Amino acid sequence: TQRYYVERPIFSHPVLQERLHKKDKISESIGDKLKQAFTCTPKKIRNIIYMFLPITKWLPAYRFKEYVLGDIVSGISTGVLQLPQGLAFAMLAAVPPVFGLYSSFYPVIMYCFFGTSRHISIGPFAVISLMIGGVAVRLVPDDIVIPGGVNATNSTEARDALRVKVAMSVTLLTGIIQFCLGVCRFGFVAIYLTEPLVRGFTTAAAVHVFTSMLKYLFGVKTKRYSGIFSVVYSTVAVLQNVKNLNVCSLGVGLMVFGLLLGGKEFNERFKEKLPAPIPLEFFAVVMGTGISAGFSLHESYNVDVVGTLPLGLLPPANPDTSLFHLVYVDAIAIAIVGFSVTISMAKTLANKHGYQVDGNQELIALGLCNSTGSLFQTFAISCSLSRSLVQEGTGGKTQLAGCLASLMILLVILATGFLFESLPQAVLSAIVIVNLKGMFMQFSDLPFFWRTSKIELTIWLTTFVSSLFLGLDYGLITAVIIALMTVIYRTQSPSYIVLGQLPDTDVYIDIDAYEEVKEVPGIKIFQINAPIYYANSDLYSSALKRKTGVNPAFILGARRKAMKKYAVTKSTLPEELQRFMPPGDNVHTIILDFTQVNFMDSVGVKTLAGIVKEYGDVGIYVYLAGCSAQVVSDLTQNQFFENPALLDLLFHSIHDAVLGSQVREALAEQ
Amino acid sequence: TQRYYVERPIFSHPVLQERLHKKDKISESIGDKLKQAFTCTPKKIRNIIYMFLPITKWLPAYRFKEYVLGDIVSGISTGVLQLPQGLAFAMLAAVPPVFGLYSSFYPVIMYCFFGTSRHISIGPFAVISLMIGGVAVRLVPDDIVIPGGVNATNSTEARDALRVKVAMSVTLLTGIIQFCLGVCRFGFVAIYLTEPLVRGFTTAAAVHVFTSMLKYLFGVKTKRYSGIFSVVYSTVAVLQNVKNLNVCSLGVGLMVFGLLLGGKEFNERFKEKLPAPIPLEFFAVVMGTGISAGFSLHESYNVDVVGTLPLGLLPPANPDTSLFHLVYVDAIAIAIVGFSVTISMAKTLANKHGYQVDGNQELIALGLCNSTGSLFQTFAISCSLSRSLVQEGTGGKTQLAGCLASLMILLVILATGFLFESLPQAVLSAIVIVNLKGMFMQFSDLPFFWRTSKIELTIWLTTFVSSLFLGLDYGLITAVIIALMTVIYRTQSPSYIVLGQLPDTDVYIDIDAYEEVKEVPGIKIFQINAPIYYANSDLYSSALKRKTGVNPAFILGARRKAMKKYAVTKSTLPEELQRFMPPGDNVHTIILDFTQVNFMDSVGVKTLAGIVKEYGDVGIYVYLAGCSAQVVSDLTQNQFFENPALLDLLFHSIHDAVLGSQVREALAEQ
Repeated sequence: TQRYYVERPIFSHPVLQERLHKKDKISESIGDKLKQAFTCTPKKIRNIIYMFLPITKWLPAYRFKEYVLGDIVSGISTGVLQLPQGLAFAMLAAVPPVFGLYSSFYPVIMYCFFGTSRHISIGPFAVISLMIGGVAVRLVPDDIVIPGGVNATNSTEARDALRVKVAMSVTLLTGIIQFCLGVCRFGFVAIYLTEPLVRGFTTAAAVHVFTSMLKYLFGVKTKRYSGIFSVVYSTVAVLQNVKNLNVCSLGVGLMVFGLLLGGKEFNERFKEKLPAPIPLEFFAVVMGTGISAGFSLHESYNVDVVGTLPLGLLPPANPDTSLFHLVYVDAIAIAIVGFSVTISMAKTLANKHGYQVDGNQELIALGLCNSTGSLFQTFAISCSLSRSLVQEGTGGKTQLAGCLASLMILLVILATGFLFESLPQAVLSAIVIVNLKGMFMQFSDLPFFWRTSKIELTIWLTTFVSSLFLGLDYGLITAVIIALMTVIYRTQSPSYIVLGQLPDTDVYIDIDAYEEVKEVPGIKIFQINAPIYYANSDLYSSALKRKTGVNPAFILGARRKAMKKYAVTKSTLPEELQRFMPPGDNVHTIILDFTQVNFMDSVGVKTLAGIVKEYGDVGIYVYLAGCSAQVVSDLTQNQFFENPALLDLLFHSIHDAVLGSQVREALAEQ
Repeated sequence: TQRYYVERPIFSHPVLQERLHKKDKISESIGDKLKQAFTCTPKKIRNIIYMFLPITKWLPAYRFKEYVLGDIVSGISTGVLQLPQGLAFAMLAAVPPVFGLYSSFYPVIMYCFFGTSRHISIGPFAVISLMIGGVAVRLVPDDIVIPGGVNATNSTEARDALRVKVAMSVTLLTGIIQFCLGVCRFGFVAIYLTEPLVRGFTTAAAVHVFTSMLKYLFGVKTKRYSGIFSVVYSTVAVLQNVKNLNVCSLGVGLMVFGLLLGGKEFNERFKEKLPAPIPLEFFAVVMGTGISAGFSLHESYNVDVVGTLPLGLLPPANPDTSLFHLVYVDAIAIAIVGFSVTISMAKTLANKHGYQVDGNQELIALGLCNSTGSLFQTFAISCSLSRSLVQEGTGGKTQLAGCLASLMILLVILATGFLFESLPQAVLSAIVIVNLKGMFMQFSDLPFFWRTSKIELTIWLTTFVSSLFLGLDYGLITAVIIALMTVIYRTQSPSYIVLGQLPDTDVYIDIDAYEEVKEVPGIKIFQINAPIYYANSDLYSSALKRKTGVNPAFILGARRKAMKKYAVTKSTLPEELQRFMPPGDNVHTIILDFTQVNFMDSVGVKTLAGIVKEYGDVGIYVYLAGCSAQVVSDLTQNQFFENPALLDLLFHSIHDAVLGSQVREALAEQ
């Protein structure tokens, strides 16, 4: 009445096809399509190095009057937020702290300068140290006693040294293989991640690390389990030794943790420009050590010591590798887990603002930095989330924060060792607990997922359980596999609607949706909100017949019953208008859309041909409207268009198909 | 001019929404939605047993005058086509022939009577015996010598007995677990198969079995390899021992195989009602044994013997099972491979004619029959393709053919043992070779696949290589995994077209397709032939901007350049009509369809919201036409419709979106 005036003559598909003429646009030199490129232009090398290292060009774009102060306080904050954290990681992997310091210093350096993300923090995940601890336990148990001359229970040195050697070697190989699979531009490829996966993974990891660090909170090193229910056995040991252990140390650790929680409460009471997350952990540790020295704790009550730092010189080196023909199992397991860490970190540093970075070269730089750091006495470093938020909030121009963190790393490691020699383990315990309660608290998201959907919550809980109760690597691989297969499941269970012609209109919408809709008699309309593949063809045909009610098999069954009762594209009706037919319907033509369908396969083509030919054999038309050019080619390239009329029975528009069908029906009236 | 008269006032989405009213159709008793069912109707139990065993009802539907003769000659043929085949399988698994006979008799019986496929043959695949041989080698090598009292190299008895015990136990457990995973109605589930997978699998299996049976053609049992390149090592041994071996036996075997091939040629010269595939293998073996007895072959030249059958009584039994806490590896491997065999056989006996059978109960019956046969001294039986074609060609009423095959199995096993005692191995060699050359010959399909597509041929060759050169179970699992992930790849790389308004029409087709097409200025049209998921969002946005040319990031870049040069749903243009703007385009609105899109995800919703909001911030309209009800709900159920105008900016029709956009543009003219 207002618009939508079409009034167009019938143009199904092939009238359009004949209406227009083809293009060619054929490019030459199919082989040397790019050999003509690859010039010696200085701009070419210029962009090559900038996409490799544009530190040459972040120089002038840095003002000072505010950027300097912002980046420096950011560096102070990130250093204080990595040092106890990095040391806790080195302890969770059961490594002498010197290697934690090497890691926190040098790999951070060459990767921060070899890093394209503008705001990006640096700091390993504890899950790293988890890999080390678990695989070391699986390979080096805690009862390894090869006589060396100690003549007592003094194997804590050689065993730790060999474990650390294995760890550095495998971190080397993992950085290397990371490079190896990143060079193929797979930064463009590795995207196969979802937020429920990462969320459930992180939560399960949090529970695991909580359970683990409980032990170092206690002080009684019972045993370190690995594998199926490893955390469960750890808890069992905790419960068995919950009694008659170092109890005063436990009590003081928990009370000081509660006190720092209360301080955090007071800080969170008002958080503004002036309120900042102070390094109160320094106050806690210094007060604890002052009381211990004033009240004889380690020397009398034998309270815990984390590390030991003398005053001297520690030159670096470069050790060798291990027997890969046997350590390949751990090599590959840690390779894929390192991949997972890298891609997770990339995704969480991914597009957040207008600034854009790359993925493949990010990977390359990260893997090379891992390998080199391992050459220089280091495990695999990472980034984090809290430090990242800190740096982005204050200043992330290139890497000033990480530079500052590294320089304070050097400050502590180089000269100051006697004050920074001892440490209670409960210190790092409470530190990581406070660092992680934020991601811990994800209870109010549960009904949010529930009301959100079912498949997504399924994936989230599945990755959670398979990463927590199940092991580590097999668990995460199975989580990924399920994440993949649920896509197929979603494509396998679509939602069907039987369209009905809109009242006094031309649009076709589902009949049983709003109840104020008509439908054209003699015609059945089907729709799919799903593409077609091999795994979804036959259940398709079945469900289609069922929800359409019509069944050509059952049509023939009714025909058989009628025949007992009185006892080439299309076909006709053998019935001579008697009472034997069930007067249920009068349908003459069949309607199906594909405007939603993506593609088919050989199975899809075959089943389509079978169903359409048998329906024509029934004597009922089938009009498969909704093809334009692409699916048209997809079908035609299949070996089934023998140029039938079917080759013409293509409808670019459902409405056009409707109109043509009813027009030819009126034509049949003679 | 003829039809397609619409002339309808503007109805985007929500005018339609308000136009109609909802339905309820709420069913009661969400818990006991079926407890009201489950009656004691005799018809209910009647259909239950018929869907379990309708042999009660194939009785009257069987005439005799022609059906009897057809089914009897079919049974004769299937028995002669299983007996040498079944015995060859028992030998390939390295089993005493008695168990091959038990298998060919009794499991065939209870499964043929417990089988819903009307025309269905019975006969194990050789791949079965391949599983047995390979896993036995991996577990029981050929050098197992535990002293029992033989005081010589006479371990061929105890070792074979233990291997056969392991084989029967694992066939038992596999039938059991088959039952276990079939009871969950997973016959409705296991469809995840494609013809390229099965084709490449079958071809690789054919090559493997060819290489294997070459050894028994030679006679010199060098060694039986297992695993990576196991066939390769087998070939290496063949080449090393190609010399100075039993050469006269080899020569006579090959010449008689050539002679039977020539007989097959003469038979294939004319094949009609009278020409039938005669059991000429009987002639070959009887002439060979007559010459051997007349010319002293086994007794002087030591020609090969396959079996040994005395004259006596062999009562059956029921042995026990194995230590699963250790044999679980083989248990599971053979469980999944048995699954694969079952589902392949079901698919090849699947819908071929109007008759319909079930899948889950088929599985259940098959697994139970496997378990019971193993309880009665038997491996896992199967069906085949040549015997199936024979039975369907002549007669398959229920199972008369398999019954006949079993009764001749009993005939030979029970009384006739002295004549049917010895056998040359080359007999079964040539038998299986002739049985299998048909599927061997698949060379002319190669360019057929090539011209067909690339992904499908990729899958076919991949399953071929991973099943032939690679091992068996890991190879097939990886083949399935790739088959799955290539679906994601196809969904990841769709084909984009920039639609252009049809000349003097209302339809919108790609601009650079036919070159006789116009396009509306000030408007950009995008289309996707793909649904939306997490793994395909950002590469989407990138490719869309690129192939549209437009880039809001680069739009802002041009804005920055212009600003240097002169140095809330939608937005406006800050430009004051100066020369700084690049006069490349004049686009004001953005067009995208979703009539093809299936679904999105949280990632998809988020990226859509981001892109549309930033485009509005640019000052350029975006109209995402093509939503009806379903995707409408999919979006609305997401937590992003804060009831913006966007909640109304939904277009059920692309043409309607076009018309509304141009109308409001003319409205802007004031």
